Amino acid sequence: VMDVMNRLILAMDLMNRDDALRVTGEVREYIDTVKIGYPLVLSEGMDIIAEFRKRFGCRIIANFKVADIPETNEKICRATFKAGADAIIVHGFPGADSVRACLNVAEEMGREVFLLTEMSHPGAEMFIQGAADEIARMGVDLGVKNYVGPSTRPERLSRLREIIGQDSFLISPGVGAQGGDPGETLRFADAIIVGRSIYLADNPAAAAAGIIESIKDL
Amino acid sequence: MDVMNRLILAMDLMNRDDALRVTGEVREYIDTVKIGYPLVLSEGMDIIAEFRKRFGCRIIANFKVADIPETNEKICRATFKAGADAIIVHGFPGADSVRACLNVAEEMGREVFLLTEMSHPGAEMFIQGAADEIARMGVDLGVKNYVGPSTRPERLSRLREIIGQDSFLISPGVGAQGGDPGETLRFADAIIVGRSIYLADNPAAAAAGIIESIKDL
Ligand SMILES: O=c1ccn([C@@H]2O[C@H](COP(=O)(O)O)[C@@H](O)[C@H]2O)c(=O)[nH]1
Ligand SMILES: O=c1ccn([C@@H]2O[C@H](COP(=O)(O)O)[C@@H](O)[C@H]2O)c(=O)[nH]1
Repeated sequence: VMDVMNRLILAMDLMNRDDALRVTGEVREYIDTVKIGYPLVLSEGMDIIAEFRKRFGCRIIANFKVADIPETNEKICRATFKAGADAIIVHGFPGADSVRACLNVAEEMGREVFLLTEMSHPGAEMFIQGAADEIARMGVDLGVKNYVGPSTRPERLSRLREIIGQDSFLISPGVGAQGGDPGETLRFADAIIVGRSIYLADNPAAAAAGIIESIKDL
Repeated sequence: MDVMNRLILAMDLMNRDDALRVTGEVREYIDTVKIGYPLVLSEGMDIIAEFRKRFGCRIIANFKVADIPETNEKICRATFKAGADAIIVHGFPGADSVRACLNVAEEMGREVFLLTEMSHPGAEMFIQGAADEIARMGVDLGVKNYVGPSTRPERLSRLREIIGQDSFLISPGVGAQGGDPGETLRFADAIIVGRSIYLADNPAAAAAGIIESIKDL
């Protein structure tokens, strides 16, 4: 599995290239894995992935929450890996064929797929939560090795970890701003995803350092 | 929304030159183009303004928005800043995520299209069972634009029943995925067509052919 430094992944959702680059550079000594999503990509272009690789020695996870039909999912994954992303996040709710499409491209291109099971926000309780355990089981059956689960719901994250097993890799967003606790989340997740708590801080480096200090024993 | 010929072109080619050439070849038949991630991630968001400059067509961004509220807001802002007139949003993530998109759309003078049931086989696993409820959620939220499957006319009809005849409904899955143009228009206001047109030997002839088959509609 990817070796995430300090078990901490930066969710870089600033939409300004200059700010995104500045903040990421400031926390570079604490984090070697960065998650770039559509807020930044739709604002600055896919080349931003290239720029991050050039400026920082960081792995890139594209949080594109892929959720289209198989044919379109394949195109999205191909374009994303072509740009330099090490991995891509894919939604499981659209079904097995949509996920399989992403897995096929990842296999062909030598990259990885992370399957998003349950989401961390309140609305996730309406439809996703009830399908989450099955979505996770589906991922296991499809051979998915990397997963994304909610920090905001410890009990749900715990169940997801059981379903996927100890060998699977699990990362979890919702830490900080959304209410999730770093240490508690790491009881089940291999790494925590943190965005606003770090990038909106007056001193992002200090914020990252503080989070790492709180989980030093882990 | 007045869609010419009730036909929306799904421009999923991933080359700027080809995307522009093919769209130009069928411009006389359409005035509404749906641009998705295949083209945007390959050529950049500047392609939206380019389409408006060359064709003056309306642009629907098929971005299947499906993140948390905070991120959905940012995605909608970046999308509308690029010149998109409307954006497609997934309903499965819940009401708060949809509301976030509705807020930005209202602020920038745009429209949100709520995707309730998808057109591919995998949609039967989790989405289909929640589709009717997702549609009712849209109604409760004041959504007036929806997306339903051409591949399942009975499901598309049910969606129309739930949202009423005043709501606007567009439908993908026509052609390549097996959906029929005319049957789909019994329930949807407009059909979305991608590959049947952009992968055709003669895109213009393909578009003309589809329109001929629905001339009476
Ligand atoms: O269930 C999910 C899946 C993805 N994210 C993403 O993870 C990051 C969380 O950032 P923050 O709340 O720490 O600022 C964002 O990029 C967000 O879009 C969630 O928050 N929850
Ligand atoms: O349930 C859905 C929602 C969206 N699309 C999109 O609509 C277009 C259909 O294109 P095609 O099958 O006519 O080529 C594509 O852009 C695809 O991603 C579907 O096909 N089904």
